[PDB]
Amino acid sequence: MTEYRLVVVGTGGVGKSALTIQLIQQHFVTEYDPTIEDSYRKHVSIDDEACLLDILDTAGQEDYSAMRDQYMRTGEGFLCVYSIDSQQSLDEIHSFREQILRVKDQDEVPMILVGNKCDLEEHREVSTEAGQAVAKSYSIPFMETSAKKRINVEEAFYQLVREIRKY
Ligand SMILES: Nc1nc2c(ncn2[C@@H]2O[C@H](COP(=O)(O)OP(=O)(O)NP(=O)(O)O)[C@@H](O)[C@H]2O)c(=O)[nH]1
Ligand SMILES: [Mg+2]
Ligand code: NA
Repeated sequence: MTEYRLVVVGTGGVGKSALTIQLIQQHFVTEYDPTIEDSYRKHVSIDDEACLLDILDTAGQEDYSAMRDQYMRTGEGFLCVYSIDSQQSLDEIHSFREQILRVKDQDEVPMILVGNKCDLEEHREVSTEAGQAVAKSYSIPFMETSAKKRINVEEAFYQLVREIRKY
């Protein structure tokens, strides 16, 4: 069957790991256990095609940027995650994209922009519009997600597989 290697990137604390564990294990990680690097494997069916997903969960903290560089290099597509309560997490997305394109040595790489923590409406400071504006500037799909409420979790990983399929 077809294997897809998906990498989750974005700054520290935005919910990378929680989104991964929702996808893999259908439960919400309430603790913040910061990642250096973890990987997971799941067999799924996407558009009635047999798939194997390899998910690389990477460190968002800046002190680990070089380890992240190395682990990213086997990725085929990327989830670029910010959180809607943090404009700084969105502003850092530009640098994550840049790092992705440099490590893959390509002008375009399958990737989707993910504004996580959308259940935190009381804390929102990035509008859906503002997220959609960043994705539009890079010609990539956009989705708001919630690891806590299970909103668009499967959707975001599966759409990334569809981005990889057309690459
Ligand atoms: N309210 C809410 N909290 C979330 C959501 N996703 C993750 N969190 C919370 O945010 C914290 C950080 O989550 P985590 O997935 O560890 O962040 P990360 O992006 O992997 N951090 P790192 O880059 O350091 O490994 C955790 O307490 C977690 O419960 C969400 O969708 N909504
Ligand atoms: Mg993590
Ligand atoms: Na730990």
